[PDB]
Amino acid sequence: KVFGRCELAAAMKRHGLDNYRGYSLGNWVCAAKFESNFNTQATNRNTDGSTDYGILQINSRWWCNDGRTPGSRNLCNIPCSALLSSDITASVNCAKKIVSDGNGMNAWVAWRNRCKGTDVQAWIRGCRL
Ligand SMILES: [Cl-]
Ligand SMILES: [Cl-]
Ligand SMILES: [Cl-]
Ligand SMILES: [Cl-]
Ligand SMILES: [Cl-]
Ligand SMILES: [Cl-]
Ligand SMILES: [Cl-]
Ligand SMILES: [Cl-]
Ligand code: NA
Repeated sequence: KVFGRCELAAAMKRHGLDNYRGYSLGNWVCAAKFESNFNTQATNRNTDGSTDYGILQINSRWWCNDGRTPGSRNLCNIPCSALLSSDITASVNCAKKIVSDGNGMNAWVAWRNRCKGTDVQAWIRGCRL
């Protein structure tokens, strides 16, 4: 499913991301826009053989099992295909573990390069929340 900007903001708020570990809702919507263009079915293969999955591009090296990333972990305890669903529950639950791991939202390269330090409130302007 490809979300609209306010539709995804509302779904993230409902699942408890707004100010989760000090990151306001606009940070999460900005990261989803640049990682996947709001498409739950996005995949991308990395040079090391791992793959990134879903609206927040979560990586199979550490976080989920895809049966093809030898010697990797599965810290979220889920098959990576669960991250491609139109229901964002599995993606959101796994992102809360990643953001808690010590490096905050710097775990997402597009957030560090395109959202960090910008006016992120803009991503939720006009939405009914
Ligand atoms: Cl947009
Ligand atoms: Cl915000
Ligand atoms: Cl594997
Ligand atoms: Cl393959
Ligand atoms: Cl594991
Ligand atoms: Cl599996
Ligand atoms: Cl949802
Ligand atoms: Cl932090
Ligand atoms: Na894995």
